[PDB]
Amino acid sequence: ADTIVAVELDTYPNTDIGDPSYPHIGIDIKSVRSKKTAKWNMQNGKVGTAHIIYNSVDKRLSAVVSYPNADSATVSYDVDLDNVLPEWVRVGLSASTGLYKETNTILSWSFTSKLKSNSTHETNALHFMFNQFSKDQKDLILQGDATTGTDGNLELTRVSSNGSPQGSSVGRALFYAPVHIWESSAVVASFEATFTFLIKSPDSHPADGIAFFISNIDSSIPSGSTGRLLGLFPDAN
Amino acid sequence: ADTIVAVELDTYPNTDIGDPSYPHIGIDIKSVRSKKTAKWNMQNGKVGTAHIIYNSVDKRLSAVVSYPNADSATVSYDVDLDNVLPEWVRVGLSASTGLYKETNTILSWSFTSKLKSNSTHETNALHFMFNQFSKDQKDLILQGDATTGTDGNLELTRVSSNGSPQGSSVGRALFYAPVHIWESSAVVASFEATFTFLIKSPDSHPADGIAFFISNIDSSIPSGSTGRLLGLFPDAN
Ligand SMILES: [N-]=[N+]=NCc1cc(C(=O)NCCCO[C@H]2O[C@H](CO)[C@@H](O)[C@H](O)[C@@H]2O)cc(C(=O)NCCCO[C@H]2O[C@H](CO)[C@@H](O)[C@H](O)[C@@H]2O)c1
Ligand SMILES: [Ca+2]
Ligand SMILES: [Ca+2]
Ligand SMILES: [Mn+2]
Ligand SMILES: [Mn+2]
Repeated sequence: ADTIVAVELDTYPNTDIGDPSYPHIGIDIKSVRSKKTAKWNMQNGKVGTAHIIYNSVDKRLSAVVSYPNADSATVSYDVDLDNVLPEWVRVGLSASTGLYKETNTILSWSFTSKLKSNSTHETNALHFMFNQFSKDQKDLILQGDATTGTDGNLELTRVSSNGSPQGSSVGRALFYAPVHIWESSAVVASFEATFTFLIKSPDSHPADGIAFFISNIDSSIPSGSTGRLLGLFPDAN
Repeated sequence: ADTIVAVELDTYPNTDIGDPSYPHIGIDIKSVRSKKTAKWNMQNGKVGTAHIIYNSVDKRLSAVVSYPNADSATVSYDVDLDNVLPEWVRVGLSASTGLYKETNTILSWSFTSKLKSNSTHETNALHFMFNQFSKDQKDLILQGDATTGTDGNLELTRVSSNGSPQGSSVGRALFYAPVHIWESSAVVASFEATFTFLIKSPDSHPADGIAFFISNIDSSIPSGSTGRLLGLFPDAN
Protein backbone atom coordinates (compact mmCIF):
# COMPACT_ATOMS: atom_id res chain seq x y z
CA ALA A 1 0.00 0.00 0.00
CA ASP A 2 1.66 3.18 -1.25
CA THR A 3 0.89 6.50 0.41
CA ILE A 4 -0.55 8.94 -2.10
CA VAL A 5 -1.25 12.65 -1.98
CA ALA A 6 -2.55 14.05 -5.24
CA VAL A 7 -4.24 16.84 -7.10
CA GLU A 8 -6.53 15.35 -9.73
CA LEU A 9 -7.82 16.92 -12.96
CA ASP A 10 -10.83 14.57 -13.19
CA THR A 11 -12.58 14.68 -16.56
CA TYR A 12 -15.19 11.97 -16.06
CA PRO A 13 -17.78 11.99 -13.24
CA ASN A 14 -17.86 8.65 -11.47
CA THR A 15 -20.84 9.41 -9.23
CA ASP A 16 -20.98 5.99 -7.64
CA ILE A 17 -17.67 6.61 -5.90
CA GLY A 18 -18.13 10.20 -4.81
CA ASP A 19 -17.37 12.35 -7.85
CA PRO A 20 -19.47 15.54 -8.24
CA SER A 21 -21.58 15.15 -11.39
CA TYR A 22 -19.22 17.16 -13.61
CA PRO A 23 -15.52 17.62 -14.50
CA HIS A 24 -13.61 18.74 -11.43
CA ILE A 25 -10.20 19.25 -9.86
CA GLY A 26 -9.72 17.71 -6.44
CA ILE A 27 -7.30 17.05 -3.65
CA ASP A 28 -6.82 13.40 -2.82
CA ILE A 29 -5.26 12.32 0.47
CA LYS A 30 -4.78 8.52 0.43
CA SER A 31 -8.13 8.09 -1.35
CA VAL A 32 -9.70 8.54 -4.78
CA ARG A 33 -12.55 10.24 -2.91
CA SER A 34 -11.33 13.83 -2.96
CA LYS A 35 -11.27 15.59 0.43
CA LYS A 36 -12.21 18.71 -1.50
CA THR A 37 -13.21 19.42 -5.11
CA ALA A 38 -14.08 22.38 -7.32
CA LYS A 39 -16.00 22.59 -10.60
CA TRP A 40 -13.73 22.65 -13.65
CA ASN A 41 -14.74 23.73 -17.14
CA MET A 42 -12.43 21.39 -18.98
CA GLN A 43 -11.92 22.67 -22.53
CA ASN A 44 -11.52 19.84 -25.02
CA GLY A 45 -8.54 20.33 -27.34
CA LYS A 46 -6.96 23.29 -25.55
CA VAL A 47 -3.64 23.56 -23.70
CA GLY A 48 -4.12 24.15 -19.99
CA THR A 49 -1.88 24.96 -17.06
CA ALA A 50 -1.83 23.64 -13.50
CA HIS A 51 -0.10 25.15 -10.48
CA ILE A 52 0.23 23.27 -7.22
CA ILE A 53 1.63 25.01 -4.17
CA TYR A 54 2.30 24.13 -0.55
CA ASN A 55 4.35 25.45 2.38
CA SER A 56 4.76 24.11 5.91
CA VAL A 57 3.90 27.41 7.57
CA ASP A 58 0.30 27.49 6.27
CA LYS A 59 -0.04 23.71 5.86
CA ARG A 60 -2.33 24.49 2.95
CA LEU A 61 -2.25 22.48 -0.30
CA SER A 62 -3.61 24.56 -3.19
CA ALA A 63 -4.06 24.02 -6.90
CA VAL A 64 -5.04 26.33 -9.75
CA VAL A 65 -5.92 25.16 -13.23
CA SER A 66 -6.50 27.55 -16.10
CA TYR A 67 -6.79 28.02 -19.84
CA PRO A 68 -5.92 31.21 -21.74
CA ASN A 69 -8.63 33.88 -21.70
CA ALA A 70 -10.75 31.76 -19.39
CA ASP A 71 -11.60 31.62 -15.71
CA SER A 72 -9.52 29.33 -13.55
CA ALA A 73 -10.53 26.61 -11.10
CA THR A 74 -9.12 26.65 -7.58
CA VAL A 75 -9.15 24.10 -4.80
CA SER A 76 -7.33 24.35 -1.50
CA TYR A 77 -7.14 22.07 1.55
CA ASP A 78 -5.61 22.18 5.03
CA VAL A 79 -3.26 19.30 5.58
CA ASP A 80 -0.01 18.73 7.40
CA LEU A 81 1.94 16.53 4.99
CA ASP A 82 4.25 15.54 7.87
CA ASN A 83 1.50 13.32 9.28
CA VAL A 84 0.78 11.82 5.88
CA LEU A 85 3.87 11.30 3.77
CA PRO A 86 7.18 9.71 4.56
CA GLU A 87 10.15 12.11 4.78
CA TRP A 88 11.41 11.02 1.33
CA VAL A 89 9.17 10.58 -1.69
CA ARG A 90 9.00 10.65 -5.48
CA VAL A 91 6.81 13.07 -7.40
CA GLY A 92 5.12 12.45 -10.69
CA LEU A 93 2.27 12.69 -13.13
CA SER A 94 -0.38 10.05 -13.72
CA ALA A 95 -3.31 9.60 -16.12
CA SER A 96 -5.68 6.92 -17.36
CA THR A 97 -8.59 6.00 -19.58
CA GLY A 98 -11.33 3.39 -19.18
CA LEU A 99 -14.31 2.75 -21.43
CA TYR A 100 -14.05 6.39 -22.46
CA LYS A 101 -10.83 8.08 -23.55
CA GLU A 102 -8.77 11.20 -24.10
CA THR A 103 -5.16 11.95 -24.93
CA ASN A 104 -3.27 12.91 -21.74
CA THR A 105 -0.47 15.02 -23.12
CA ILE A 106 2.12 16.77 -20.98
CA LEU A 107 3.88 19.62 -22.76
CA SER A 108 6.02 20.77 -19.85
CA TRP A 109 6.65 20.13 -16.18
CA SER A 110 8.58 21.91 -13.47
CA PHE A 111 9.00 21.31 -9.75
CA THR A 112 10.70 23.13 -6.91
CA SER A 113 11.18 21.96 -3.39
CA LYS A 114 12.88 23.70 -0.47
CA LEU A 115 13.89 22.87 3.08
CA LYS A 116 15.11 25.75 5.25
CA SER A 117 16.47 24.66 8.65
CA ASN A 118 17.38 26.19 12.02
CA SER A 119 20.72 27.41 10.60
CA THR A 120 22.27 30.51 9.01
CA HIS A 121 21.34 30.45 5.32
CA GLU A 122 21.28 26.66 5.26
CA THR A 123 18.70 25.83 2.60
CA ASN A 124 18.41 22.57 0.71
CA ALA A 125 16.68 22.72 -2.66
CA LEU A 126 15.73 20.67 -5.73
CA HIS A 127 14.49 22.13 -8.98
CA PHE A 128 13.82 20.59 -12.36
CA MET A 129 12.12 22.00 -15.46
CA PHE A 130 11.16 20.10 -18.59
CA ASN A 131 9.97 22.11 -21.58
CA GLN A 132 10.91 19.41 -24.04
CA PHE A 133 10.87 15.64 -23.43
CA SER A 134 13.20 13.40 -25.41
CA LYS A 135 12.98 9.86 -26.78
CA ASP A 136 15.27 8.66 -24.01
CA GLN A 137 14.45 10.75 -20.95
CA LYS A 138 16.78 9.05 -18.47
CA ASP A 139 15.85 11.23 -15.47
CA LEU A 140 12.23 10.00 -15.60
CA ILE A 141 10.85 6.65 -14.50
CA LEU A 142 8.15 5.75 -17.01
CA GLN A 143 5.51 3.30 -15.81
CA GLY A 144 2.57 1.72 -17.62
CA ASP A 145 1.81 3.06 -21.09
CA ALA A 146 3.69 6.35 -20.65
CA THR A 147 6.08 7.37 -23.45
CA THR A 148 8.10 10.41 -24.53
CA GLY A 149 9.61 11.71 -27.76
CA THR A 150 6.35 12.05 -29.72
CA ASP A 151 6.66 15.70 -30.81
CA GLY A 152 8.76 16.34 -27.69
CA ASN A 153 5.76 15.69 -25.46
CA LEU A 154 5.09 13.20 -22.70
CA GLU A 155 2.13 10.93 -23.50
CA LEU A 156 0.90 9.50 -20.24
CA THR A 157 -1.53 7.12 -21.94
CA ARG A 158 -1.73 5.13 -25.19
CA VAL A 159 -2.29 6.98 -28.45
CA SER A 160 -2.46 5.32 -31.87
CA SER A 161 -0.35 6.26 -34.87
CA ASN A 162 -3.17 8.48 -36.20
CA GLY A 163 -3.24 10.36 -32.89
CA SER A 164 -6.45 8.89 -31.48
CA PRO A 165 -6.63 7.96 -27.73
CA GLN A 166 -7.26 4.44 -26.46
CA GLY A 167 -9.21 2.97 -23.58
CA SER A 168 -8.07 1.00 -20.56
CA SER A 169 -4.72 2.72 -20.60
CA VAL A 170 -2.73 3.84 -17.57
CA GLY A 171 0.66 5.51 -17.36
CA ARG A 172 2.88 7.46 -15.01
CA ALA A 173 6.09 9.44 -15.09
CA LEU A 174 8.10 9.98 -11.88
CA PHE A 175 11.19 12.13 -11.52
CA TYR A 176 14.19 9.84 -11.07
CA ALA A 177 15.55 11.29 -7.81
CA PRO A 178 13.87 10.96 -4.41
CA VAL A 179 12.71 14.26 -2.95
CA HIS A 180 13.20 15.28 0.68
CA ILE A 181 9.70 16.73 1.14
CA TRP A 182 9.79 17.40 4.88
CA GLU A 183 12.11 17.17 7.83
CA SER A 184 11.52 17.49 11.57
CA SER A 185 14.19 20.20 11.98
CA ALA A 186 12.90 22.35 9.12
CA VAL A 187 11.74 25.89 9.87
CA VAL A 188 9.93 25.99 6.55
CA ALA A 189 9.40 23.35 3.86
CA SER A 190 7.69 24.06 0.56
CA PHE A 191 7.24 22.90 -2.98
CA GLU A 192 5.65 24.15 -6.15
CA ALA A 193 4.70 22.25 -9.30
CA THR A 194 3.55 23.45 -12.69
CA PHE A 195 2.66 21.54 -15.84
CA THR A 196 0.85 22.31 -19.09
CA PHE A 197 -1.37 19.68 -20.61
CA LEU A 198 -3.48 18.94 -23.63
CA ILE A 199 -6.53 16.74 -23.15
CA LYS A 200 -8.33 15.97 -26.42
CA SER A 201 -11.22 13.57 -26.97
CA PRO A 202 -12.91 12.60 -30.26
CA ASP A 203 -16.39 12.63 -28.66
CA SER A 204 -18.16 14.59 -25.91
CA HIS A 205 -17.31 12.13 -23.13
CA PRO A 206 -13.62 12.41 -22.12
CA ALA A 207 -12.13 10.14 -19.43
CA ASP A 208 -10.47 9.72 -17.09
CA GLY A 209 -8.05 12.49 -16.14
CA ILE A 210 -4.54 13.55 -15.15
CA ALA A 211 -2.99 13.84 -11.70
CA PHE A 212 0.08 15.26 -10.06
CA PHE A 213 1.09 13.04 -7.11
CA ILE A 214 3.58 12.50 -4.31
CA SER A 215 4.20 8.95 -3.17
CA ASN A 216 6.55 6.66 -1.36
CA ILE A 217 9.76 6.16 -3.32
CA ASP A 218 9.08 2.64 -4.57
CA SER A 219 5.53 3.31 -5.73
CA SER A 220 4.22 1.55 -8.82
CA ILE A 221 0.91 1.37 -10.71
CA PRO A 222 -1.68 -0.40 -8.55
CA SER A 223 -3.22 -3.44 -10.20
CA GLY A 224 -6.41 -2.69 -12.14
CA SER A 225 -6.22 1.06 -11.60
CA THR A 226 -7.23 2.13 -15.07
CA GLY A 227 -10.26 4.34 -15.53
CA ARG A 228 -11.74 5.96 -12.41
CA LEU A 229 -8.70 5.14 -10.23
CA LEU A 230 -6.33 7.35 -12.24
CA GLY A 231 -3.49 4.86 -11.98
CA LEU A 232 -3.10 5.89 -8.35
CA PHE A 233 -5.29 3.76 -6.08
CA PRO A 234 -5.86 -0.01 -5.74
CA ASP A 235 -9.56 0.54 -5.01
CA ALA A 236 -12.29 3.14 -4.41
CA ASN A 237 -12.17 3.09 -0.61
CA ALA B 1 -27.81 -19.80 -43.76
CA ASP B 2 -24.59 -21.67 -43.03
CA THR B 3 -24.60 -24.75 -40.83
CA ILE B 4 -22.23 -24.30 -37.92
CA VAL B 5 -20.93 -26.64 -35.26
CA ALA B 6 -18.46 -25.00 -32.92
CA VAL B 7 -16.57 -25.11 -29.67
CA GLU B 8 -16.41 -21.60 -28.24
CA LEU B 9 -13.92 -20.14 -25.76
CA ASP B 10 -16.29 -17.38 -24.59
CA THR B 11 -14.56 -14.70 -22.54
CA TYR B 12 -17.44 -12.27 -22.04
CA PRO B 13 -20.77 -13.25 -20.37
CA ASN B 14 -23.69 -12.10 -22.48
CA THR B 15 -26.41 -13.16 -20.01
CA ASP B 16 -29.24 -11.72 -22.05
CA ILE B 17 -28.71 -14.47 -24.65
CA GLY B 18 -27.98 -17.48 -22.49
CA ASP B 19 -24.35 -17.19 -21.40
CA PRO B 20 -23.58 -18.36 -17.86
CA SER B 21 -22.41 -15.34 -15.81
CA TYR B 22 -18.69 -16.07 -16.26
CA PRO B 23 -16.04 -17.03 -18.85
CA HIS B 24 -16.92 -20.43 -20.30
CA ILE B 25 -16.21 -22.98 -23.02
CA GLY B 26 -19.22 -24.33 -24.84
CA ILE B 27 -20.49 -26.52 -27.65
CA ASP B 28 -22.62 -24.72 -30.20
CA ILE B 29 -24.81 -26.66 -32.62
CA LYS B 30 -26.31 -24.23 -35.17
CA SER B 31 -26.82 -21.65 -32.40
CA VAL B 32 -24.80 -19.21 -30.28
CA ARG B 33 -26.78 -20.61 -27.33
CA SER B 34 -24.44 -23.39 -26.27
CA LYS B 35 -26.09 -26.80 -25.85
CA LYS B 36 -23.63 -27.38 -23.03
CA THR B 37 -21.10 -25.15 -21.24
CA ALA B 38 -18.47 -25.38 -18.53
CA LYS B 39 -16.83 -22.76 -16.31
CA TRP B 40 -13.47 -21.59 -17.65
CA ASN B 41 -10.85 -19.72 -15.63
CA MET B 42 -9.51 -17.70 -18.52
CA GLN B 43 -6.01 -16.41 -17.64
CA ASN B 44 -5.32 -13.01 -19.16
CA GLY B 45 -1.96 -12.84 -20.91
CA LYS B 46 -1.11 -16.54 -20.85
CA VAL B 47 -0.77 -19.08 -23.66
CA GLY B 48 -3.46 -21.75 -23.53
CA THR B 49 -4.19 -24.99 -25.38
CA ALA B 50 -7.46 -26.39 -26.72
CA HIS B 51 -8.13 -29.97 -27.82
CA ILE B 52 -11.29 -30.90 -29.67
CA ILE B 53 -12.05 -34.59 -30.28
CA TYR B 54 -14.83 -36.55 -31.93
CA ASN B 55 -15.43 -40.07 -33.25
CA SER B 56 -18.49 -41.57 -34.95
CA VAL B 57 -18.53 -44.60 -32.64
CA ASP B 58 -19.23 -42.58 -29.48
CA LYS B 59 -20.92 -39.68 -31.30
CA ARG B 60 -19.44 -37.53 -28.54
CA LEU B 61 -17.97 -34.04 -29.18
CA SER B 62 -15.50 -33.12 -26.44
CA ALA B 63 -13.22 -30.20 -25.77
CA VAL B 64 -10.46 -29.58 -23.24
CA VAL B 65 -8.86 -26.20 -22.63
CA SER B 66 -5.92 -25.77 -20.33
CA TYR B 67 -3.06 -23.56 -19.19
CA PRO B 68 0.29 -24.75 -17.82
CA ASN B 69 0.26 -25.66 -14.12
CA ALA B 70 -3.49 -25.02 -13.93
CA ASP B 71 -6.66 -27.06 -13.99
CA SER B 72 -8.38 -27.60 -17.29
CA ALA B 73 -11.98 -27.05 -18.37
CA THR B 74 -13.87 -29.83 -20.09
CA VAL B 75 -17.15 -29.92 -21.93
CA SER B 76 -18.63 -32.85 -23.82
CA TYR B 77 -21.86 -33.36 -25.77
CA ASP B 78 -23.61 -36.27 -27.50
CA VAL B 79 -24.32 -35.43 -31.10
CA ASP B 80 -24.41 -37.33 -34.36
CA LEU B 81 -22.74 -34.94 -36.79
CA ASP B 82 -24.22 -36.94 -39.71
CA ASN B 83 -27.61 -35.41 -38.97
CA VAL B 84 -26.17 -31.92 -38.60
CA LEU B 85 -23.39 -31.22 -41.09
CA PRO B 86 -23.18 -31.82 -44.82
CA GLU B 87 -20.74 -34.56 -45.92
CA TRP B 88 -18.12 -32.01 -46.99
CA VAL B 89 -17.12 -28.99 -44.92
CA ARG B 90 -14.40 -26.49 -44.11
CA VAL B 91 -12.84 -26.18 -40.68
CA GLY B 92 -11.52 -23.04 -39.08
CA LEU B 93 -10.96 -20.61 -36.25
CA SER B 94 -13.08 -17.56 -35.55
CA ALA B 95 -12.88 -14.69 -33.05
CA SER B 96 -14.34 -11.25 -32.39
CA THR B 97 -14.47 -8.16 -30.21
CA GLY B 98 -17.36 -5.81 -29.46
CA LEU B 99 -17.39 -2.80 -27.14
CA TYR B 100 -14.80 -4.67 -25.11
CA LYS B 101 -11.68 -6.24 -26.58
CA GLU B 102 -8.79 -8.69 -26.38
CA THR B 103 -6.12 -9.93 -28.75
CA ASN B 104 -7.13 -13.28 -30.26
CA THR B 105 -3.77 -14.73 -31.13
CA ILE B 106 -3.29 -18.22 -32.56
CA LEU B 107 0.22 -19.57 -32.12
CA SER B 108 -0.34 -22.97 -33.71
CA TRP B 109 -3.08 -25.13 -35.16
CA SER B 110 -3.34 -28.77 -36.17
CA PHE B 111 -6.15 -30.93 -37.45
CA THR B 112 -6.59 -34.59 -38.26
CA SER B 113 -9.56 -36.23 -39.90
CA LYS B 114 -10.07 -39.90 -40.75
CA LEU B 115 -12.61 -42.00 -42.61
CA LYS B 116 -12.30 -45.80 -42.29
CA SER B 117 -14.67 -47.73 -44.59
CA ASN B 118 -16.02 -51.28 -44.99
CA SER B 119 -12.93 -51.93 -47.07
CA THR B 120 -10.24 -54.03 -45.43
CA HIS B 121 -7.65 -51.38 -44.43
CA GLU B 122 -8.90 -48.59 -46.75
CA THR B 123 -8.56 -45.38 -44.77
CA ASN B 124 -8.85 -41.82 -46.03
CA ALA B 125 -7.08 -39.15 -44.01
CA LEU B 126 -6.20 -35.48 -43.88
CA HIS B 127 -3.76 -33.86 -41.50
CA PHE B 128 -2.26 -30.41 -41.29
CA MET B 129 -0.11 -28.77 -38.65
CA PHE B 130 0.83 -25.10 -38.44
CA ASN B 131 3.46 -24.12 -35.86
CA GLN B 132 4.40 -20.96 -37.72
CA PHE B 133 2.18 -18.82 -39.93
CA SER B 134 3.71 -16.83 -42.77
CA LYS B 135 2.94 -13.47 -44.39
CA ASP B 136 1.40 -15.23 -47.37
CA GLN B 137 -0.28 -18.37 -46.01
CA LYS B 138 -1.80 -19.62 -49.26
CA ASP B 139 -3.43 -22.71 -47.75
CA LEU B 140 -5.62 -20.60 -45.44
CA ILE B 141 -8.65 -18.56 -46.39
CA LEU B 142 -8.55 -15.37 -44.33
CA GLN B 143 -11.87 -13.57 -43.78
CA GLY B 144 -12.69 -10.34 -41.98
CA ASP B 145 -9.84 -8.73 -40.05
CA ALA B 146 -7.70 -11.90 -39.80
CA THR B 147 -4.01 -11.58 -40.69
CA THR B 148 -0.81 -13.63 -40.47
CA GLY B 149 2.91 -12.91 -40.43
CA THR B 150 2.98 -10.75 -37.28
CA ASP B 151 5.66 -12.62 -35.31
CA GLY B 152 4.66 -15.77 -37.16
CA ASN B 153 1.25 -15.79 -35.47
CA LEU B 154 -2.29 -15.69 -36.75
CA GLU B 155 -4.18 -12.62 -35.51
CA LEU B 156 -7.88 -13.33 -35.83
CA THR B 157 -8.87 -9.78 -34.93
CA ARG B 158 -7.46 -6.29 -35.39
CA VAL B 159 -4.47 -5.20 -33.30
CA SER B 160 -2.85 -1.79 -33.59
CA SER B 161 0.84 -1.17 -34.25
CA ASN B 162 1.56 -0.88 -30.52
CA GLY B 163 -0.06 -4.25 -29.92
CA SER B 164 -3.33 -3.12 -28.36
CA PRO B 165 -6.61 -4.87 -29.38
CA GLN B 166 -9.53 -3.12 -31.04
CA GLY B 167 -13.30 -3.29 -30.76
CA SER B 168 -15.90 -4.25 -33.33
CA SER B 169 -13.47 -6.63 -34.99
CA VAL B 170 -14.25 -10.02 -36.50
CA GLY B 171 -11.97 -12.43 -38.32
CA ARG B 172 -11.76 -16.05 -39.41
CA ALA B 173 -9.21 -18.41 -40.89
CA LEU B 174 -10.36 -21.51 -42.77
CA PHE B 175 -8.14 -24.31 -44.09
CA TYR B 176 -8.11 -24.09 -47.87
CA ALA B 177 -9.24 -27.65 -48.67
CA PRO B 178 -12.72 -29.10 -48.08
CA VAL B 179 -12.77 -31.89 -45.48
CA HIS B 180 -14.77 -35.11 -45.92
CA ILE B 181 -16.09 -35.18 -42.34
CA TRP B 182 -18.49 -38.10 -42.64
CA GLU B 183 -19.67 -40.66 -45.15
CA SER B 184 -22.57 -43.11 -45.06
CA SER B 185 -20.33 -46.13 -45.80
CA ALA B 186 -17.81 -45.27 -43.08
CA VAL B 187 -17.24 -47.75 -40.25
CA VAL B 188 -15.58 -45.06 -38.16
CA ALA B 189 -15.08 -41.34 -38.78
CA SER B 190 -13.14 -39.09 -36.47
CA PHE B 191 -11.30 -35.80 -36.25
CA GLU B 192 -9.09 -34.07 -33.71
CA ALA B 193 -8.13 -30.40 -33.48
CA THR B 194 -5.56 -28.59 -31.39
CA PHE B 195 -4.52 -24.97 -31.18
CA THR B 196 -2.66 -22.73 -28.78
CA PHE B 197 -3.88 -19.21 -28.19
CA LEU B 198 -2.96 -16.02 -26.42
CA ILE B 199 -5.81 -13.82 -25.25
CA LYS B 200 -4.63 -10.57 -23.70
CA SER B 201 -6.78 -7.64 -22.61
CA PRO B 202 -5.61 -4.25 -21.22
CA ASP B 203 -8.40 -4.15 -18.66
CA SER B 204 -10.40 -6.63 -16.59
CA HIS B 205 -13.24 -7.13 -19.08
CA PRO B 206 -12.05 -9.21 -22.07
CA ALA B 207 -14.38 -9.87 -25.01
CA ASP B 208 -15.50 -11.73 -26.93
CA GLY B 209 -13.71 -15.01 -27.54
CA ILE B 210 -12.33 -17.57 -29.94
CA ALA B 211 -14.03 -20.50 -31.59
CA PHE B 212 -13.10 -23.59 -33.55
CA PHE B 213 -15.79 -24.38 -36.09
CA ILE B 214 -16.95 -26.65 -38.87
CA SER B 215 -19.19 -25.19 -41.56
CA ASN B 216 -20.48 -25.65 -45.07
CA ILE B 217 -17.71 -25.12 -47.62
CA ASP B 218 -18.81 -21.69 -48.90
CA SER B 219 -19.34 -20.20 -45.43
CA SER B 220 -18.48 -16.54 -44.84
CA ILE B 221 -18.77 -14.08 -41.95
CA PRO B 222 -22.45 -13.38 -41.20
CA SER B 223 -23.33 -9.70 -41.44
CA GLY B 224 -23.19 -7.90 -38.09
CA SER B 225 -21.66 -10.84 -36.22
CA THR B 226 -19.04 -8.98 -34.22
CA GLY B 227 -19.15 -9.13 -30.44
CA ARG B 228 -21.37 -11.77 -28.81
CA LEU B 229 -21.91 -13.65 -32.10
CA LEU B 230 -18.24 -14.64 -32.42
CA GLY B 231 -18.28 -14.07 -36.19
CA LEU B 232 -20.26 -17.28 -36.51
CA PHE B 233 -23.99 -16.58 -36.37
CA PRO B 234 -26.30 -14.06 -38.09
CA ASP B 235 -28.36 -13.66 -34.88
CA ALA B 236 -28.89 -14.86 -31.29
CA ASN B 237 -31.66 -17.36 -31.99
N1 LIG C 1 -19.78 3.63 -25.51
N2 LIG C 1 -20.71 3.14 -25.08
N3 LIG C 1 -21.70 2.60 -24.62
C1 LIG C 1 -22.85 1.97 -24.04
C2 LIG C 1 -22.45 1.43 -22.71
C3 LIG C 1 -22.11 2.31 -21.71
C4 LIG C 1 -21.61 1.87 -20.51
C5 LIG C 1 -21.25 3.00 -19.60
O1 LIG C 1 -21.42 4.17 -19.97
N4 LIG C 1 -20.74 2.71 -18.42
C6 LIG C 1 -20.36 3.75 -17.48
C7 LIG C 1 -19.21 3.34 -16.62
C8 LIG C 1 -17.98 3.09 -17.44
O2 LIG C 1 -16.92 2.79 -16.57
C9 LIG C 1 -15.73 2.57 -17.24
O3 LIG C 1 -15.38 3.74 -18.01
C10 LIG C 1 -15.25 4.93 -17.19
C11 LIG C 1 -14.92 6.07 -18.13
O4 LIG C 1 -13.72 5.81 -18.83
C12 LIG C 1 -14.14 4.72 -16.17
O5 LIG C 1 -14.04 5.87 -15.34
C13 LIG C 1 -14.47 3.49 -15.32
O6 LIG C 1 -13.41 3.25 -14.40
C14 LIG C 1 -14.65 2.28 -16.23
O7 LIG C 1 -13.45 2.03 -16.93
C15 LIG C 1 -21.42 0.52 -20.25
C16 LIG C 1 -21.77 -0.37 -21.26
C17 LIG C 1 -21.75 -1.87 -21.08
O8 LIG C 1 -21.31 -2.36 -20.05
N5 LIG C 1 -22.21 -2.62 -22.07
C18 LIG C 1 -22.29 -4.08 -21.98
C19 LIG C 1 -22.79 -4.73 -23.26
C20 LIG C 1 -21.84 -4.43 -24.39
O9 LIG C 1 -22.19 -5.16 -25.54
C21 LIG C 1 -21.30 -4.96 -26.59
O10 LIG C 1 -20.02 -5.46 -26.20
C22 LIG C 1 -20.04 -6.86 -25.83
C23 LIG C 1 -18.64 -7.23 -25.39
O11 LIG C 1 -17.69 -6.71 -26.30
C24 LIG C 1 -20.53 -7.72 -27.00
O12 LIG C 1 -20.69 -9.06 -26.58
C25 LIG C 1 -21.88 -7.20 -27.49
O13 LIG C 1 -22.27 -7.92 -28.64
C26 LIG C 1 -21.77 -5.71 -27.82
O14 LIG C 1 -20.82 -5.52 -28.85
C27 LIG C 1 -22.27 0.06 -22.47
CA1 LIG D 1 -13.83 10.37 -12.19
CA1 LIG E 1 -20.38 -14.20 -24.69
MN1 LIG F 1 -12.82 12.85 -8.87
MN1 LIG G 1 -21.21 -18.32 -24.63
